[PDB]
Amino acid sequence: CPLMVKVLDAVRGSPAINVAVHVFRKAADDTWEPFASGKTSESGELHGLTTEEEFVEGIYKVEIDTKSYWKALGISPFHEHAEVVFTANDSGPRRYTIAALLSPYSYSTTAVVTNP
Amino acid sequence: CPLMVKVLDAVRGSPAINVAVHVFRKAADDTWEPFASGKTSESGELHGLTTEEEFVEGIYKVEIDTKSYWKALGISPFHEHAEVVFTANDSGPRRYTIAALLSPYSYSTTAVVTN
Amino acid sequence: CPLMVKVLDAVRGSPAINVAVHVFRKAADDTWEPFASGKTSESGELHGLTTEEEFVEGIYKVEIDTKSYWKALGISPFHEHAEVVFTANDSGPRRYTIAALLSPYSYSTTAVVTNP
Amino acid sequence: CPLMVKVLDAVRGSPAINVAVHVFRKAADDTWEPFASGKTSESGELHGLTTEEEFVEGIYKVEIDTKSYWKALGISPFHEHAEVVFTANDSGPRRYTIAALLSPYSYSTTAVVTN
Ligand SMILES: C=CC(=O)Nc1cccc(/C=C/c2cc(C)c(O)c(C)c2)c1
Ligand SMILES: C=CC(=O)Nc1cccc(/C=C/c2cc(C)c(O)c(C)c2)c1
Repeated sequence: CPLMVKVLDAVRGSPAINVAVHVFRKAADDTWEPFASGKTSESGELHGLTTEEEFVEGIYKVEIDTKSYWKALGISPFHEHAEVVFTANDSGPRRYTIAALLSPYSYSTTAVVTNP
Repeated sequence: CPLMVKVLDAVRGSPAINVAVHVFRKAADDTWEPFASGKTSESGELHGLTTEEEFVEGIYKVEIDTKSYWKALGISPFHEHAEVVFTANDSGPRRYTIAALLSPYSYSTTAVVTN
Repeated sequence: CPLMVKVLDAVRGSPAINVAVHVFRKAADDTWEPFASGKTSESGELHGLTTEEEFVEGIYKVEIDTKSYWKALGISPFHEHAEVVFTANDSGPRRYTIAALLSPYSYSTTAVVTNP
Repeated sequence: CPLMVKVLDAVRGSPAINVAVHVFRKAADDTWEPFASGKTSESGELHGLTTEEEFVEGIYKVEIDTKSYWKALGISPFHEHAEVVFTANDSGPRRYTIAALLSPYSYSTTAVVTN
């Protein structure tokens, strides 16, 4: 998959399961168009969002719905979501892993970008 | 003030100086309206964004222009910016510090909310 | 594997490859005994450190040699290493992933603990 | 002072208060000798650890007793402590802040080194 999302829970020491993720792409008119969405698995991973054909150059936003996640575990968290915004594929196709590590009042995010 | 932003650089081990920061408040129509902005100081801090009177409950977005920061240092970064979106709630503590720790391909953010 | 180590590079947006890792276990006399060691692969991962038989209860230290890593890439880093110290297997066998995300003056570490 | 420690809590969004911190200096025989210690303040900070005269170049270890912190809050943590080991170098800036951001199964640490 050219775009994968991995989410971990820093309170539990576990994958963050059933986390909703929405991906948008910036359009020519500067609006954020819905691009793909899904939920993390029991491993904290979300694959199958897009294809190399569909995943063209652009500015992408990966919105991780952390508030909804924490509001199931009895924690009232600080953030509404964690948003990751980046230019993709502008030197040709790459594979992207967007990883996030969640706490109620904090998160960490990183990217792993590989050239197939 | 009731809102402060602190930005640190994980590559150089220092404050992130002269970083542009824009704060937006979510309007009734679900658009982001400009609220406050500035550039971080030599200590990586931006104070004076708002007052207690203006900083009412609501959803706020703090956008940190990380891409320009890295580019000015001659380093190629991943993100367009770092986004921190949160609800201000009067039931909680009264002073909010949004802190961010920057790397070219990663960032960490936390909130320190005190009375 | 009951003990895995994953290391990422926050400057490059890549796995951190060829990172030396030394694992110690606290002995009855309170000294740190060498337990296992290895290097991260091209995926940033180190598997094969131990077996479920060998990986008994104890206090373990996972030392990630971050300074040696950064001193190959032309960065003089801040830390000597990143050390992760934890009690393992004290409610029976678990599988542990120790993950670290490295920058020259900072690191993040987390654990993912699963019950097979 | 030349050495400060700041500790934050990522679960509660606040300073980590009353956390024990021990600082060690590496001796010639490769053992860790006690150097300074204290407990973080209400602002999560520990100042007054050393002076410029005593804080010579060398390898130092800052051990943060995270396990006791979490246990006092009734939360089960992963780590025994958080360790930060570094070399003090006179060629670099003169003031070192060791910051740590704590969660039960994770921590982040950074160094802010300034003049
Ligand atoms: C409210 C004051 C305040 O936070 N002061 C201060 C001084 C030094 C560091 C910091 C914040 C540090 C920080 C440190 C780490 C390791 C992080 O991952 C993040 C997101 C932030 C704050
Ligand atoms: C149980 C195996 C497992 O979690 N493997 C795995 C695979 C890929 C990434 C990771 C961890 C990523 C990560 C991501 C961030 C933002 C971090 O601050 C830290 C410390 C780690 C772990």
